[PDB]
Amino acid sequence: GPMEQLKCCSGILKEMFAKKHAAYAWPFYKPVDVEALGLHDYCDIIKHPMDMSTIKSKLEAREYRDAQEFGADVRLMFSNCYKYNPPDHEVVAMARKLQDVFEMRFAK
Repeated sequence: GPMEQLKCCSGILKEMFAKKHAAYAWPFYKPVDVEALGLHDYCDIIKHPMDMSTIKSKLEAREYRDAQEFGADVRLMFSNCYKYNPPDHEVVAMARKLQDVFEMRFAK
């Protein structure tokens, strides 16, 4: 049931945090720091920031009622990256790789 689906979601996120994917997942681990150099315009562009640690905290607080809700936040995280950065940016390529990891798990 929903309990089982959410346990699967936790396992997917755990894999996304794993050393195996760390070379391309690390930009997504923590909230974007809008005080860091270069990011002063982030909140002009991104209305709903999202990151893996926030998703983890929401799973722990049981905020997601089902897998679709969890997946929406994962996709929001990637979409923010695709919206904020130029398409040839290195972080966009890293997002695409981590999104592939996610989508193949989430589908199955």
